[PDB]
Amino acid sequence: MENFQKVEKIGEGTYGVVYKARNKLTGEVVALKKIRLDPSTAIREISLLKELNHPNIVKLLDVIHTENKLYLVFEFLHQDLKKFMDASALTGIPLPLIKSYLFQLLQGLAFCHSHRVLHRDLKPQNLLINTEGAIKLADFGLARAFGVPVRTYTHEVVTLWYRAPEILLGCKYYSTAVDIWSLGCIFAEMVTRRALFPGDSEIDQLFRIFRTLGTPDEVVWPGVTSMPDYKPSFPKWARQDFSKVVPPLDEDGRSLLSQMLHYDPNKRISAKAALAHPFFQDVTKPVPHLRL
Repeated sequence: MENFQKVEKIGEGTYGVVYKARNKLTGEVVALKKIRLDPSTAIREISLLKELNHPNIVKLLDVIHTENKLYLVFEFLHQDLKKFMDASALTGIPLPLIKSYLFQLLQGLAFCHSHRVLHRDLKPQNLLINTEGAIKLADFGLARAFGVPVRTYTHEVVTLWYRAPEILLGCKYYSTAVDIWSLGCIFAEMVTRRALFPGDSEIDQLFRIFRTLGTPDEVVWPGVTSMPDYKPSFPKWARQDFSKVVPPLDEDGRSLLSQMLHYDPNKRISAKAALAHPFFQDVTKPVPHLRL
């Protein structure tokens, strides 16, 4: 920190400690992420992300590779959606605000996907909110750089709750569709105030999906039975109506959610097409109640 002043340790992140800090030259308050090493290719990849700028993407201010350490410097936001939902539990987040947040998140996805950048590990903790009604995606493009570990550097199990079924079934080829799946899971959790698929192992995650959406088959997902971790012995569950899964979401929202949670990644709606869905015909940008 020949260039910053640690305000505090904030948090123990996926990849290393996160600090609130102050840039010595500019006086700006930033999030500093240390990336723990247990790689020249990661550096070039991560550096390109300094150009991937959008109002709904947390700004990557610098990639500092000095003293054989890697620090990522981000624009600082005061709250994340995991804390906001926890704090909103008694009441729920109001539907206009859910709608605004989903709309903004799809804008961010659409931007990144247009530039052929995926997230691959979306979750409420990496969706950051401000006092102005904005929401932004944190940590985009990182996974194609460091992977997604089973455990953090402090042994915090990395959540499986938002992971797409093709990843659980052992598919190595990611597509943009993995991010639409995770955002649909998040959209259902905002509405019902409960995680959709809170698995605690790969098979629990996969079977929670199957009990709600039905066990996938070659009719709904051509190719599924040839995926690496598919087993013909998987129990055969029937598919639940979305009316039972996410009440009191309206028919437009239920239709859009169903499109975001299609099994076949090639059937799943794109972010660009989701922005044109009738669920957004009355979208607005409310001011949230944030206590900081």
